[PDB]
Amino acid sequence: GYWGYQEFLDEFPEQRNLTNALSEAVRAQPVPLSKPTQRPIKISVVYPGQQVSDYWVRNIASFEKRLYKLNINYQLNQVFTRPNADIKQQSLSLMEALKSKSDYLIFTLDTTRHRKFVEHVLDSTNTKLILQNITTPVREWDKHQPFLYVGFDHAEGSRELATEFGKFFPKHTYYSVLYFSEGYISDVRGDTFIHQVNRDNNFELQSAYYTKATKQSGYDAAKASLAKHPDVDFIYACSTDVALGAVDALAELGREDIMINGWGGGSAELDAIQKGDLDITVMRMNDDTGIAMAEAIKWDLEDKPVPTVYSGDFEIVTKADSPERIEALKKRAFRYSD
Ligand SMILES: C[C@]12OC[C@H](O)[C@@]1(O)O[B-](O)(O)O2
Ligand SMILES: [Ca+2]
Repeated sequence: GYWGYQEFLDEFPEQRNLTNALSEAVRAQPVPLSKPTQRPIKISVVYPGQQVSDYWVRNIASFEKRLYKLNINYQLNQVFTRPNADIKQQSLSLMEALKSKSDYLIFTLDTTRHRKFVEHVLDSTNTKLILQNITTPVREWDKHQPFLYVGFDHAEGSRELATEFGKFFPKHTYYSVLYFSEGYISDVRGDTFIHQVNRDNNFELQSAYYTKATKQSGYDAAKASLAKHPDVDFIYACSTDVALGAVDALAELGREDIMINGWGGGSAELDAIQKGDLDITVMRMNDDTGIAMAEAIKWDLEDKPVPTVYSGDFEIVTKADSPERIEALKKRAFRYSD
């Protein structure tokens, strides 16, 4: 149903050129809008940003700062909901975004819920769509893909974590998984990890629980999983809030021996890493996606071609890392968001 990130870029060489060009623009110093818009642009954001994870909040912060440094006049309406919830608000806010004739509508997709909405925008409106936290183009939309898919590739991050656990434990190691809520994130972060680990190290999956994408749910799921399968050496978590909940569970059960990962490397995760509560995590160079979105909008306003997809990079972080390594990474990742 989805194109792999590299698979997409290899299939369409011109897309790889565009993506590489955006990547270079993101790292290079700000080159302000060459053509001033006579109307400030209207931007609407609908993000499942109400979480312990600071990804969404930092994304808007870095995004707005880059828009500022690029001299782009804009009006931004923001709506933050909780993941796996607030279905009504999400629906009402998305419709309101189109009603207000926004120039750019930014949101995410984890379920099939808003696909028809996307199709409507693409076929009958002038509103451009930016889909955050997804870097795998939807095949059914090959004839007309959204303006931009942006994020930190889930498959890559999960492969990096899988490689690490593969080196930390011997063949046939017992483990359990804590998924996100049912959907895309669980599929691309969870099943990717399970597949590689089982295929390359013959690890033995003991259980895999779907969650409600919250810390409380991660805690509840970890306890349930360990009650039925205490003989595991590690637990792979598919998201920040869930992993932090699992941490609390391990502490309560006195099972600090069990390794647990974070997924994303935001401030709460890094604090847990330095505390030793989280053993490892794949840290994304966070602000790069917010910056990429501002650059993409800039190119659009300059009538330049914009890549269909853009994925930022990751850095593996462990509790054994020195404070200098952590500080150096924060300097890179939160250069704009602070
Ligand atoms: C961005 C994000 O994807 C799922 C969820 O929304 C999240 O915030 O949790 B995460 O930090 O693990 O990454
Ligand atoms: Ca269509």
